[PDB]
Amino acid sequence: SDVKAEKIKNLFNEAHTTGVLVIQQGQTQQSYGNDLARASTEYVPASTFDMLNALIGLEHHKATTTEVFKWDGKKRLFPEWEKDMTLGDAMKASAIPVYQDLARRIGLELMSKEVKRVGYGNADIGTQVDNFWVVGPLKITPQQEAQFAYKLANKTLPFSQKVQDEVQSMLFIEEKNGNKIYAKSGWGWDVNPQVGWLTGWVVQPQGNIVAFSLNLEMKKGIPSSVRKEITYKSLEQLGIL
Ligand SMILES: *C(=O)[C@@H]([C@@H]1NC(C(=O)O)=C(S[C@@H]2CN[C@H](CNS(N)(=O)=O)C2)[C@@H]1C)[C@@H](C)O
Repeated sequence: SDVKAEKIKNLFNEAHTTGVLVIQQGQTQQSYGNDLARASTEYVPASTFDMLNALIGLEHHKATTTEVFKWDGKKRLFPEWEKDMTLGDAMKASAIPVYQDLARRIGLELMSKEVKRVGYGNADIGTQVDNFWVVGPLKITPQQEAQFAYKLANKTLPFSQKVQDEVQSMLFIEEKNGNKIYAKSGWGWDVNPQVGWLTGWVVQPQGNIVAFSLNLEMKKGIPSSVRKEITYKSLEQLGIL
Protein backbone atom coordinates (compact mmCIF):
# COMPACT_ATOMS: atom_id res chain seq x y z
CA SER A 1 0.00 0.00 0.00
CA ASP A 2 2.80 2.45 1.08
CA VAL A 3 5.08 0.73 -1.57
CA LYS A 4 2.34 1.05 -4.29
CA ALA A 5 1.90 4.81 -3.46
CA GLU A 6 5.69 5.54 -3.54
CA LYS A 7 5.95 3.86 -7.02
CA ILE A 8 3.12 6.11 -8.40
CA LYS A 9 4.76 9.24 -6.83
CA ASN A 10 7.97 8.26 -8.76
CA LEU A 11 6.03 7.95 -12.10
CA PHE A 12 5.22 11.73 -11.92
CA ASN A 13 8.82 12.55 -10.76
CA GLU A 14 10.35 10.70 -13.79
CA ALA A 15 8.08 12.75 -16.15
CA HIS A 16 9.61 15.90 -14.51
CA THR A 17 6.17 17.25 -13.46
CA THR A 18 3.65 17.25 -10.55
CA GLY A 19 0.39 15.30 -10.75
CA VAL A 20 -2.32 13.38 -8.89
CA LEU A 21 -4.33 10.24 -9.76
CA VAL A 22 -7.75 9.98 -8.02
CA ILE A 23 -9.27 6.46 -7.91
CA GLN A 24 -12.93 5.82 -6.99
CA GLN A 25 -14.28 2.37 -6.05
CA GLY A 26 -17.84 2.31 -4.68
CA GLN A 27 -18.18 5.67 -2.87
CA THR A 28 -14.50 5.74 -1.70
CA GLN A 29 -11.76 7.90 -3.31
CA GLN A 30 -7.96 7.46 -2.86
CA SER A 31 -5.29 9.92 -4.15
CA TYR A 32 -1.80 8.94 -5.47
CA GLY A 33 1.11 10.91 -7.00
CA ASN A 34 3.69 13.60 -6.06
CA ASP A 35 1.19 16.46 -5.39
CA LEU A 36 -1.88 15.02 -3.57
CA ALA A 37 -3.19 18.62 -3.03
CA ARG A 38 -4.10 18.70 -6.77
CA ALA A 39 -6.96 16.21 -5.99
CA SER A 40 -9.09 18.99 -4.37
CA THR A 41 -7.77 21.88 -6.58
CA GLU A 42 -10.00 23.38 -9.35
CA TYR A 43 -8.69 23.39 -12.97
CA VAL A 44 -10.33 24.09 -16.35
CA PRO A 45 -11.77 20.75 -17.58
CA ALA A 46 -10.56 21.49 -21.14
CA SER A 47 -11.55 18.60 -23.51
CA THR A 48 -12.86 16.46 -20.55
CA PHE A 49 -16.01 18.69 -20.74
CA ASP A 50 -16.84 16.97 -24.12
CA MET A 51 -18.40 14.09 -22.07
CA LEU A 52 -21.04 16.40 -20.48
CA ASN A 53 -21.42 18.46 -23.74
CA ALA A 54 -22.30 15.20 -25.60
CA LEU A 55 -24.77 14.10 -22.84
CA ILE A 56 -26.56 17.51 -22.95
CA GLY A 57 -26.61 17.66 -26.80
CA LEU A 58 -27.99 14.11 -27.23
CA GLU A 59 -30.49 14.45 -24.30
CA HIS A 60 -32.02 17.63 -25.83
CA HIS A 61 -32.09 16.31 -29.46
CA LYS A 62 -29.50 18.94 -30.61
CA ALA A 63 -27.48 16.17 -32.40
CA THR A 64 -27.48 12.40 -33.16
CA THR A 65 -24.69 9.76 -32.88
CA THR A 66 -24.72 9.25 -36.73
CA GLU A 67 -24.76 12.87 -38.02
CA VAL A 68 -21.56 14.09 -39.77
CA PHE A 69 -20.07 17.48 -38.71
CA LYS A 70 -18.53 18.68 -42.02
CA TRP A 71 -15.06 20.31 -41.95
CA ASP A 72 -15.50 23.96 -43.18
CA GLY A 73 -11.94 23.85 -44.70
CA LYS A 74 -10.46 26.35 -42.15
CA LYS A 75 -7.05 25.44 -40.64
CA ARG A 76 -7.49 23.53 -37.33
CA LEU A 77 -4.99 23.33 -34.42
CA PHE A 78 -4.15 19.68 -35.46
CA PRO A 79 -4.18 18.46 -39.10
CA GLU A 80 -5.89 15.23 -37.83
CA TRP A 81 -9.02 17.38 -37.04
CA GLU A 82 -9.32 18.59 -40.69
CA LYS A 83 -12.03 16.08 -41.74
CA ASP A 84 -15.77 15.30 -41.44
CA MET A 85 -16.54 13.74 -38.02
CA THR A 86 -19.35 12.26 -35.91
CA LEU A 87 -19.59 13.27 -32.22
CA GLY A 88 -17.84 9.95 -31.42
CA ASP A 89 -14.98 10.63 -33.91
CA ALA A 90 -14.64 14.11 -32.33
CA MET A 91 -14.66 12.62 -28.78
CA LYS A 92 -11.72 10.29 -29.64
CA ALA A 93 -9.78 13.07 -31.48
CA SER A 94 -10.74 15.75 -28.88
CA ALA A 95 -11.72 17.85 -31.98
CA ILE A 96 -13.00 21.00 -30.13
CA PRO A 97 -14.53 22.66 -33.29
CA VAL A 98 -17.22 19.91 -33.35
CA TYR A 99 -17.96 20.42 -29.60
CA GLN A 100 -18.05 24.26 -30.11
CA ASP A 101 -20.65 23.63 -32.90
CA LEU A 102 -22.65 21.39 -30.48
CA ALA A 103 -22.32 23.99 -27.65
CA ARG A 104 -23.80 26.71 -29.96
CA ARG A 105 -26.74 24.37 -30.85
CA ILE A 106 -27.40 23.84 -27.08
CA GLY A 107 -27.09 27.62 -26.35
CA LEU A 108 -25.95 29.40 -23.16
CA GLU A 109 -29.34 29.19 -21.30
CA LEU A 110 -29.81 25.38 -21.66
CA MET A 111 -26.04 24.71 -21.16
CA SER A 112 -25.99 26.77 -17.90
CA LYS A 113 -29.19 25.06 -16.61
CA GLU A 114 -27.84 21.52 -17.34
CA VAL A 115 -24.32 22.18 -15.92
CA LYS A 116 -25.96 23.50 -12.67
CA ARG A 117 -28.55 20.60 -12.57
CA VAL A 118 -25.69 18.03 -12.88
CA GLY A 119 -23.56 20.07 -10.37
CA TYR A 120 -20.42 19.90 -12.61
CA GLY A 121 -17.41 21.52 -10.87
CA ASN A 122 -18.03 25.21 -9.95
CA ALA A 123 -20.98 25.07 -12.47
CA ASP A 124 -20.01 28.57 -13.82
CA ILE A 125 -20.04 28.78 -17.69
CA GLY A 126 -20.02 32.65 -17.89
CA THR A 127 -21.42 34.42 -21.01
CA GLN A 128 -19.89 32.56 -24.05
CA VAL A 129 -21.39 29.08 -24.71
CA ASP A 130 -18.51 28.14 -27.12
CA ASN A 131 -15.75 29.49 -24.80
CA PHE A 132 -16.10 28.41 -21.14
CA TRP A 133 -14.41 24.97 -20.71
CA VAL A 134 -10.84 25.83 -21.94
CA VAL A 135 -9.82 29.16 -20.27
CA GLY A 136 -12.58 29.53 -17.64
CA PRO A 137 -14.70 30.35 -15.92
CA LEU A 138 -15.74 26.65 -15.55
CA LYS A 139 -13.41 24.69 -13.21
CA ILE A 140 -13.55 21.19 -11.67
CA THR A 141 -11.37 19.14 -9.26
CA PRO A 142 -9.92 15.70 -10.10
CA GLN A 143 -12.10 14.30 -7.22
CA GLN A 144 -15.20 15.78 -9.02
CA GLU A 145 -14.02 14.35 -12.41
CA ALA A 146 -13.57 10.83 -10.91
CA GLN A 147 -17.04 11.05 -9.26
CA PHE A 148 -18.57 12.19 -12.61
CA ALA A 149 -16.86 9.26 -14.46
CA TYR A 150 -18.10 6.75 -11.81
CA LYS A 151 -21.71 8.03 -12.22
CA LEU A 152 -21.48 7.88 -16.06
CA ALA A 153 -20.01 4.31 -15.82
CA ASN A 154 -23.01 3.25 -13.62
CA LYS A 155 -25.50 5.37 -15.72
CA THR A 156 -26.66 7.20 -12.54
CA LEU A 157 -26.23 10.72 -14.02
CA PRO A 158 -29.62 12.50 -14.36
CA PHE A 159 -29.92 11.83 -18.13
CA SER A 160 -31.72 9.07 -20.08
CA GLN A 161 -30.15 5.57 -20.02
CA LYS A 162 -30.04 5.74 -23.88
CA VAL A 163 -27.85 8.91 -23.95
CA GLN A 164 -25.48 7.66 -21.16
CA ASP A 165 -25.08 4.36 -23.12
CA GLU A 166 -24.26 6.32 -26.33
CA VAL A 167 -21.65 8.55 -24.57
CA GLN A 168 -20.04 5.48 -22.89
CA SER A 169 -19.59 3.96 -26.41
CA MET A 170 -17.85 7.19 -27.57
CA LEU A 171 -15.31 6.87 -24.66
CA PHE A 172 -14.45 3.14 -25.18
CA ILE A 173 -10.65 2.70 -25.75
CA GLU A 174 -9.87 -1.06 -25.62
CA GLU A 175 -10.38 -4.36 -23.78
CA LYS A 176 -7.06 -5.40 -22.08
CA ASN A 177 -6.82 -8.77 -20.18
CA GLY A 178 -10.67 -8.82 -19.84
CA ASN A 179 -10.67 -5.19 -18.53
CA LYS A 180 -12.71 -2.60 -20.51
CA ILE A 181 -11.07 0.88 -20.52
CA TYR A 182 -13.08 4.10 -21.12
CA ALA A 183 -11.21 7.41 -21.05
CA LYS A 184 -11.27 11.06 -22.13
CA SER A 185 -7.99 13.05 -22.23
CA GLY A 186 -7.71 16.83 -21.85
CA TRP A 187 -5.00 19.45 -22.35
CA GLY A 188 -5.72 23.04 -21.25
CA TRP A 189 -2.78 24.42 -23.24
CA ASP A 190 -4.01 28.06 -22.93
CA VAL A 191 -4.04 28.51 -19.10
CA ASN A 192 -0.90 29.10 -16.94
CA PRO A 193 0.30 26.73 -15.81
CA GLN A 194 -1.08 24.24 -18.41
CA VAL A 195 -3.27 21.32 -17.21
CA GLY A 196 -3.35 17.71 -18.46
CA TRP A 197 -6.23 15.27 -17.76
CA LEU A 198 -7.12 11.65 -18.32
CA THR A 199 -10.56 10.84 -16.83
CA GLY A 200 -12.35 7.51 -17.25
CA TRP A 201 -13.04 4.10 -15.72
CA VAL A 202 -12.12 0.41 -15.93
CA VAL A 203 -14.77 -2.34 -16.03
CA GLN A 204 -12.99 -5.37 -14.45
CA PRO A 205 -14.00 -8.85 -15.69
CA GLN A 206 -16.64 -9.48 -12.90
CA GLY A 207 -18.11 -5.98 -13.58
CA ASN A 208 -16.53 -3.88 -10.75
CA ILE A 209 -16.13 -0.23 -11.95
CA VAL A 210 -12.92 1.66 -11.01
CA ALA A 211 -13.17 5.36 -11.94
CA PHE A 212 -10.03 7.49 -12.24
CA SER A 213 -8.93 11.05 -12.95
CA LEU A 214 -5.27 11.84 -13.69
CA ASN A 215 -4.44 15.57 -13.42
CA LEU A 216 -0.90 16.91 -13.98
CA GLU A 217 0.95 20.10 -14.92
CA MET A 218 1.67 20.06 -18.69
CA LYS A 219 5.21 21.55 -18.48
CA LYS A 220 6.48 23.39 -21.61
CA GLY A 221 7.40 20.72 -24.23
CA ILE A 222 6.17 17.71 -22.13
CA PRO A 223 5.17 14.69 -24.29
CA SER A 224 1.32 14.66 -24.51
CA SER A 225 1.55 10.80 -24.59
CA VAL A 226 2.78 10.78 -20.91
CA ARG A 227 -0.81 11.28 -19.53
CA LYS A 228 -1.90 7.80 -20.84
CA GLU A 229 1.48 6.19 -19.87
CA ILE A 230 1.31 7.36 -16.19
CA THR A 231 -2.43 6.42 -15.95
CA TYR A 232 -1.98 2.83 -17.33
CA LYS A 233 1.24 2.12 -15.31
CA SER A 234 -0.42 3.55 -12.11
CA LEU A 235 -3.57 1.35 -12.62
CA GLU A 236 -1.22 -1.67 -13.17
CA GLN A 237 0.73 -0.88 -9.93
CA LEU A 238 -2.64 -0.70 -8.07
CA GLY A 239 -3.68 -4.13 -9.50
CA ILE A 240 -6.66 -2.44 -11.30
CA LEU A 241 -5.17 -3.39 -14.75
C1 LIG B 1 -8.76 19.29 -25.02
O1 LIG B 1 -8.46 19.26 -23.84
C2 LIG B 1 -7.87 19.88 -26.11
C3 LIG B 1 -7.39 18.74 -26.99
N1 LIG B 1 -7.13 17.56 -26.20
C4 LIG B 1 -6.04 16.90 -26.60
C5 LIG B 1 -5.67 15.68 -25.90
O2 LIG B 1 -4.94 14.77 -26.52
O3 LIG B 1 -6.10 15.46 -24.77
C6 LIG B 1 -5.34 17.58 -27.51
S1 LIG B 1 -3.87 17.12 -28.26
C7 LIG B 1 -4.24 16.47 -29.86
C8 LIG B 1 -5.33 15.42 -29.82
N2 LIG B 1 -4.65 14.21 -29.31
C9 LIG B 1 -3.29 14.22 -29.91
C10 LIG B 1 -2.26 13.76 -28.86
N3 LIG B 1 -2.51 12.34 -28.54
S2 LIG B 1 -1.51 11.72 -27.43
N4 LIG B 1 -1.80 10.16 -27.40
O4 LIG B 1 -1.62 12.34 -26.14
O5 LIG B 1 -0.12 11.92 -27.77
C11 LIG B 1 -3.04 15.66 -30.37
C12 LIG B 1 -6.04 18.90 -27.75
C13 LIG B 1 -5.18 20.05 -27.22
C14 LIG B 1 -8.70 20.88 -26.93
C15 LIG B 1 -9.22 22.03 -26.08
O6 LIG B 1 -7.89 21.45 -27.96
